[PDB]
Amino acid sequence: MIVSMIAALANNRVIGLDNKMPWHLPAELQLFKRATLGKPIVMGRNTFESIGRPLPGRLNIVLSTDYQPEGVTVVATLEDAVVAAGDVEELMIIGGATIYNQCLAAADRLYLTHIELTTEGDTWFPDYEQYNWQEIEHESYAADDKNPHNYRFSLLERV
Repeated sequence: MIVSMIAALANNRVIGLDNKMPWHLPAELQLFKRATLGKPIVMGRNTFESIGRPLPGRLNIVLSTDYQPEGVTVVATLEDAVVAAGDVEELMIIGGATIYNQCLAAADRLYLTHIELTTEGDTWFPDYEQYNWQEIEHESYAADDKNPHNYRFSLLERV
């Protein structure tokens, strides 16, 4: 099975400020939807509670005993996530920061929406530049009426 991580990042890896993403870019959710639909998604407790429900069309897996949200798979490790996902090609790690940090070393792919934006931050996507990657693909998007920034989607594969 391929282990992938998916995130939206400003310049220099910023992903959070004061416990939220500090930008408007509704397009990221479209890209997120396309990249994740029909796949297992793996997320931290905080991330699941932020979303406030399991996402339809995906196997929702939460990393975390008594924690028993209705109809959601809970596991304690990434390896456990892989076992619970079964015989599929790819598992999608959707955050948050702690999960990203812990799983980077096991990631085959990164699905990154680079938002062209310099922002204050207190939380970063892990420094993946410490490893070697090829870009399988990219898509560049112009800012528009709803998305005030330019952004580029990139799929990196580990080498």
